[PDB]
Amino acid sequence: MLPPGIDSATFQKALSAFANVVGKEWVFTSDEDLKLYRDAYSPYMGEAEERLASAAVAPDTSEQVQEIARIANQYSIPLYTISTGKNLGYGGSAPTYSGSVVLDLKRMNRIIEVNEKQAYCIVEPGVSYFDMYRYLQEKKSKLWLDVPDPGWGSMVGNAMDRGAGYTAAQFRNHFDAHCGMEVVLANGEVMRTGMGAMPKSKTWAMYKTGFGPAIDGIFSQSNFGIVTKMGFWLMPEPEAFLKGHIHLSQYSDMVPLVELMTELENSKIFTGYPDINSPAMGTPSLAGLHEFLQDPEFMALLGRGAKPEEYEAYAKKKGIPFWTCALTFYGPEKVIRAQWEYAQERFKKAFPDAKFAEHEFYKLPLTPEQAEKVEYPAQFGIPNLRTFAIGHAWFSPVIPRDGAEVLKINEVLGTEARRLGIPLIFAMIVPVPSWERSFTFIIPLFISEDPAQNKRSREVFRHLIKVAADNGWGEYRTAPTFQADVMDTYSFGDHALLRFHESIKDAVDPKGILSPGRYGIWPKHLRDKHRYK
Amino acid sequence: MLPPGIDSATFQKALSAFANVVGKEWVFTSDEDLKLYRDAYSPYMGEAEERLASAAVAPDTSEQVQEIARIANQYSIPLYTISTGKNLGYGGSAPTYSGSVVLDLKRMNRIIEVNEKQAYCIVEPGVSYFDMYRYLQEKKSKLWLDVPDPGWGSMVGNAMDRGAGYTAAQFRNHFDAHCGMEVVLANGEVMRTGMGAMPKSKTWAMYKTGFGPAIDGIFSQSNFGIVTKMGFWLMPEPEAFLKGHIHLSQYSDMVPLVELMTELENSKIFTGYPDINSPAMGTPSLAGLHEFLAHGPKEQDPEFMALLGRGAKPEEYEAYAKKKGIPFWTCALTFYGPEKVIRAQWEYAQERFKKAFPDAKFAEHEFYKLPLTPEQAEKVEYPAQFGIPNLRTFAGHAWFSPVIPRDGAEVLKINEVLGTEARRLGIPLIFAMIVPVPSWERSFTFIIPLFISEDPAQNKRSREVFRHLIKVAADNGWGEYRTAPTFQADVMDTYSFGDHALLRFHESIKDAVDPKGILSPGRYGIWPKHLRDKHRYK
Ligand SMILES: Cc1cc2nc3c(=O)[nH]c(=O)nc-3n(C[C@H](O)[C@H](O)[C@H](O)COP(=O)(O)OP(=O)(O)OC[C@H]3O[C@@H](n4cnc5c(N)ncnc54)[C@H](O)[C@@H]3O)c2cc1C
Ligand SMILES: Cc1cc2nc3c(=O)[nH]c(=O)nc-3n(C[C@H](O)[C@H](O)[C@H](O)COP(=O)(O)OP(=O)(O)OC[C@H]3O[C@@H](n4cnc5c(N)ncnc54)[C@H](O)[C@@H]3O)c2cc1C
Repeated sequence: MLPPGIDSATFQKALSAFANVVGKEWVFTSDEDLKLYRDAYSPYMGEAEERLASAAVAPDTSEQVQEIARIANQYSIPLYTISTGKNLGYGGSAPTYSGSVVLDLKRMNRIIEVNEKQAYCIVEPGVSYFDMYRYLQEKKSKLWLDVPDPGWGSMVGNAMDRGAGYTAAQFRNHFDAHCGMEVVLANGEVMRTGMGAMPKSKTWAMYKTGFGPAIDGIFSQSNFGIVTKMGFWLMPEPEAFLKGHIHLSQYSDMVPLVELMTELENSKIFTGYPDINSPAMGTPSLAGLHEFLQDPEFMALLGRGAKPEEYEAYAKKKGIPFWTCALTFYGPEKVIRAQWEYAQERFKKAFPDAKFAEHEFYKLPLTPEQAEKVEYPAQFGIPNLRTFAIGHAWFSPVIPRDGAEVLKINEVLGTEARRLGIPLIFAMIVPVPSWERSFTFIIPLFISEDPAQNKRSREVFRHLIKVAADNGWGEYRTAPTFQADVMDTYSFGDHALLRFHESIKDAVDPKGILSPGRYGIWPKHLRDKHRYK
Repeated sequence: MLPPGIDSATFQKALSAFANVVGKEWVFTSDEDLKLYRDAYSPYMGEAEERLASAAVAPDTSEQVQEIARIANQYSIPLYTISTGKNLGYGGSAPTYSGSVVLDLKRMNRIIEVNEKQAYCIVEPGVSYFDMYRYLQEKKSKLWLDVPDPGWGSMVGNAMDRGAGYTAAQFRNHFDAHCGMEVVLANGEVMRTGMGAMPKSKTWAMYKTGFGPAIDGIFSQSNFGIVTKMGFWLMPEPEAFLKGHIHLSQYSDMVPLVELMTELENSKIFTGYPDINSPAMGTPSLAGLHEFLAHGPKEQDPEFMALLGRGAKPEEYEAYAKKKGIPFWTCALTFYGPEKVIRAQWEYAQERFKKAFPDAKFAEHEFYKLPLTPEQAEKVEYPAQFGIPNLRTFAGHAWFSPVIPRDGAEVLKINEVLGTEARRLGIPLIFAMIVPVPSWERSFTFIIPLFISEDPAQNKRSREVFRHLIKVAADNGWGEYRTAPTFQADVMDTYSFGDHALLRFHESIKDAVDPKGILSPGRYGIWPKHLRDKHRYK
């Protein structure tokens, strides 16, 4: 394959110049080698519009990255930067623009700094969560990671997509926990953000913004730069871990549950991941047994797509809670037991029929073997593959911390989803509180062996996106298939936001070589052809 | 006055067009009117380089701001946007480029939204901390502000300068607590950031980044747009407040104090402002400020005054301090939460400090069940710790506030290095030591005050000296995070990695978002293309 508008002779010269920088054994051109850069969960799998690489280049150093950018810029070669390329559900290892050369940074896997007393690290993009966890545990570090689940991927690459994990509130937002970056620009120049812009700065990983415009955010969900280094704020290993279960009896309890849980979260009574499920509706939380392990009354309810309210009588008869809220607490035993006691007192005052249980308690540190037995190792910053040890994408619109909105998005998107026949499984989609102050409402897409089905799945998802936007519910992260679809919903001021990103794109990357099309941002030379329809 | 390179007729056409938008009574041109737009604390006070304004326009609405921008862009009129203009120590109400038309947003004082249950607001730039606190207190709100001290100024204006306050760690960084913005660009278009870019978005003040590049940061310490609206995350009023004192006997205790305090902070044992001071050296503290305010001055020990008089070094106060039995260091930890929670947190902090410092002493300094009555609020040690904007410390200046790591060895190295360059020059350093200020988690600010004089010659000396201190700090990897227009180009010059890649990057964005270069020319050392060579730093 060739990059569109790039003749074969120009491409071959570009590739020879890359090989001269990184070595011929680190420039990949074969159909066999490039199959490994296909999106394993492509919603366009096997179709004309499938996103494919023209080639891949795997540099060893930031200096080589600079030289590859220089060469790409000169020859106008489109470059798609990945860190470890494990972005399954959101585009995998494939480019946003078919024909782009993948710049694969997986060899730049150096741990630049770990500071135990100040609880930070600085990492290259190739440092995986597994690499960093092994490094910290072998050093008997008292620092935790915040890891996705499962724990494949890169601290950098995950942060560049604004990914998430499951430890304390201040670390669950990976990009928000970063401090300082190094960026290579389209012209090959290298730039440090924040305090790192001062040579010999002592504070690159300690003070986020630096001096003047705070620019780090423009590189995330973006195509304005190649990130070569990133600092992260790390969570000290707490003294102890307490998970408490709150059980509520009524469907209608959701509205005051959301209000009270959000107040306690905002009051920092707990900093762990709040997990809400419905035992009555059989929805799962982080209980691992679910996949690992059938009342006729329940099965009939589930068969006829019963609404949530229809489970309340059944739940009440079986003595099953309608809602469980699991609160996680990190800190000294006496402290987290007092936080949990306060949480119970507030819930008992609001819900006189509320029941409570201590679900987990650990004094830290754990042994490797005790760690293997915790309900959800990601809550301890342990990257792991257990969750699915006994293809897809998702629409994950963000809603407020409001129970009325939890009900409205179910009522609104559940029906449009039923009309157009996406198989929603439970009575209800229960809101996910990944980050403080909002929820995500998670709808899976399943890849079919039939491209005609995949086409209808893409048309249905694009409808669900427009319906959600009409009710003020917007997506926060998506696969290339839907990136321009979602950016079109952010249309305030006649698409002011996209027109703004296009201005910065043209300033920082005038030749438009960096990850064309990423988050709906096309460089000026491709913008006419790739205007959203 | 005319804006430089603009003729009387063009200026008159622009002024007339502004008055057609905001009305004739809200366009100001007289010397007398414009005197209020001078920097009350100008380090150039009365001198030729003093930052002056050529006119001021005070619009009522964001739609009037759009039309003002359109007109200024049409006539290449340089515009300097202020919210309430209370930026004393950092430029006051004055532009970064003399002859700029001040765009004064003080009339845009609407509280767009307050949500008690989700603990947020959306405000216009004219909403002062005093206005907002009054609004919340009359409503008997269970939400707190994070306020500077003194509490004059604008939630938006202070946030746009990346200012700081004194409540819980997650609100003390005012820009970091913001969620969503509305910006008018140089061409007069309006844009909403984050989730507000979706018309009818329900999440503008709930989910910070929105979708695609997270751009809000580029408008802070910048000249890329005019901020017309901002969301803030607000702190729920906690159940209770507890402040504990840790007393340590030795100078050398600083290094492990910083280590242990930083670990407990990063472990969220406490979330309040940790206050470190030296009773022994008499360094300022929230506690010493309350005393000076309550009982006025106190008769100083002449043994203390002998040490202070001869500019004795910190180590020389240790024997004196152990004689009069006064601590060398006091660390005040502030806890917000349920009484049983904060008492347990303080108990845990005491156990940790007792194991690290077997000689440590402890006291509970302050405890309150919230809410406070108006009478208790009057009598707390430091009202800004309760989100109360106040004027107690009003009963001029600029600063060099370099940022250092949470490292005791750096705290000593910055004292030895700058507490001699300053001694070699004539800058008055009062105490034996500048004690680091933990404004935000994971760093310290090292505060050297510049005192503005009636003597212009002494203000020129002060400028030259501070420009030196900025270069010496830079050579030791200590960078300034905020400064007055006098020093903005000087500080931007220190961030020179990659042959000034950061400034050349900002200049590229400047030219894409403001090609005619009308927004706040020179702010944080960012000059538009047409002025860049003439104003190139030296
Ligand atoms: C079952 C399942 C569960 C998942 N759970 C989670 C979860 O808990 N949390 C979560 O966040 N994700 C989750 N994911 C999504 C995904 O697996 C992770 O986000 C993964 O960590 C991302 O891949 P990566 O770290 O290798 O990043 P990469 O794929 O290397 O990077 C992601 C994207 O960012 C850009 N990028 C990467 N590196 C750079 C760079 N150096 N400079 C500029 N741009 C760059 C590129 O466009 C790239 O495609 C899940 C997926 C599946 C299928
Ligand atoms: C004794 C003393 C103590 C102080 N203590 C503190 C303190 O504790 N914490 C603290 O943070 N500061 C402190 N300051 C500094 C200052 O008083 C405050 O930061 C003050 O709140 C800022 O002024 P303001 O809110 O009116 O902002 P403004 O002056 O309105 O805005 C600040 C700057 O931001 C830009 N700007 C403003 N509005 C906009 C807009 N809408 N769009 C684009 N750009 C805009 C302008 O360049 C403006 O000059 C102190 C000063 C003194 C003298």
